[PDB]
Amino acid sequence: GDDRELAILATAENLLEDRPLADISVDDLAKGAGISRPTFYFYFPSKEAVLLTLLDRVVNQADMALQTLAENPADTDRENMWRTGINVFFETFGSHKAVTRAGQAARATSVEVAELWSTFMQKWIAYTAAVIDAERDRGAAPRTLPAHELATALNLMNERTLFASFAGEQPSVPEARVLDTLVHIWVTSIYGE
Amino acid sequence: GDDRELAILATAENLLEDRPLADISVDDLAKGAGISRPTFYFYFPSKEAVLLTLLDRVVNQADMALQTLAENPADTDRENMWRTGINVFFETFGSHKAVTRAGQAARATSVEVAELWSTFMQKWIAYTAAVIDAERDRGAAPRTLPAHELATALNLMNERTLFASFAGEQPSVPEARVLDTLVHIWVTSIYGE
Ligand SMILES: O=C(NCC1CCN(c2ccccn2)CC1)N1CCCC1
Ligand SMILES: O=C(NCC1CCN(c2ccccn2)CC1)N1CCCC1
Ligand SMILES: O=C(NCC1CCN(c2ccccn2)CC1)N1CCCC1
Ligand SMILES: O=C(NCC1CCN(c2ccccn2)CC1)N1CCCC1
Repeated sequence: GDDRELAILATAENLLEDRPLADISVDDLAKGAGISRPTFYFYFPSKEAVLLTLLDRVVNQADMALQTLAENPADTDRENMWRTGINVFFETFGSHKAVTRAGQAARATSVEVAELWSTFMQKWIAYTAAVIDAERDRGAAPRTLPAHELATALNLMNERTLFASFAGEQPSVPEARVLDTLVHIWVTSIYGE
Repeated sequence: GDDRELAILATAENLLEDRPLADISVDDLAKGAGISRPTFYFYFPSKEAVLLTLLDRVVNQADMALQTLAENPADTDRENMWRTGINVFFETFGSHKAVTRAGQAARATSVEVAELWSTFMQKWIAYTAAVIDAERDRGAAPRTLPAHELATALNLMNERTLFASFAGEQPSVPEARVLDTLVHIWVTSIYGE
């Protein structure tokens, strides 16, 4: 029961490694999960709902990890504290590249996918802007741009740059260099006069 | 002749203001240009080729503007020199928002669209990295990250952040604030130790 659901999600994630959602049928997902077509419909209304569930699981994983770090500050310097947050994405989405690719292709057409990602980005941009505000109040950062506008651009940069790196787009920063590249831009733009 | 072609392109750009390419038919484009369906096919093979032509015109406009500025340096400070380049996009794509929205939705599915944009981004990232290298050789900037990796992330940031601002995505930096936000991040990350 919870078994068949997990097998349907595992099948979709496996299949999305080789082709887009448009080339996967409900019959392919059911066949991979060892169930019939109408049994599939008991668990999901459509192959699009399977993708949404996979995206919801990955986004909550990242969010829970970031909550853990926000509750458990590392005894390290400021550059390494920003690095630890960025690395959540690097590690969580970078462990589910096919799902990430499929979430981005769906965003153009799917209101549900676009809304799910927006809700989460609003949260992480708010947390970012709150940290920057805290750092300015402590005298560690200068009051330059509005913190919430700076946080919005830096989080958008990381969304698009990690995507390109994970995809091997041309142009992209190589995946083994992208964390240091992003952390440089965050620390200079937040602490730089 | 050149007339009917320009009317077909003007029709598509007008229609794309109200709906996506998927909801526009060849018959809608021909009807708007005052021609029949088979006459349309004399000028374009498909509605997708009309979109590609509109994107090619906008991308070349921006590229020609950037070439003009690269040949004609402004007597101003360094922050304003980066601002003038960024503002090419702000102004050129921001004057053709519907075409820009449609180019981005097509990118997921269209190899031609994705390749056209890549060629141009490779050029502008190379120019950026060349400027940063020049500035380091003159002692104006510190040698921190590899210039070509820094240039790649900053140009990707501007692609995604200008897109969001032009679209009124939630989250996005407001269009009246996005140039100052981007120029801050470029100047601190390029000149900041
Ligand atoms: O890399 C990020 N965001 C990084 C920020 C960094 C600051 N944040 C932290 C930092 C340390 C701990 C918890 N959150 C929120 C996430 N993104 C957001 C969209 C996809 C890529
Ligand atoms: O491209 C993104 N983020 C945006 C897309 C948006 C569509 N996707 C969604 C949407 C809602 C929930 C989870 N993923 C995949 C991620 N990233 C995050 C880190 C790696 C590159
Ligand atoms: O805003 C930029 N890029 C800005 C750079 C800035 C440096 N460049 C300049 C600067 C002054 C003159 C000519 N080119 C190339 C463009 N992008 C590239 C993708 C879409 C948005
Ligand atoms: O989103 C983009 N750039 C990427 C898209 C890629 C798809 N589009 C193309 C593709 C090839 C040529 C021109 N436009 C629209 C622009 N921008 C540029 C400045 C404003 C926001």
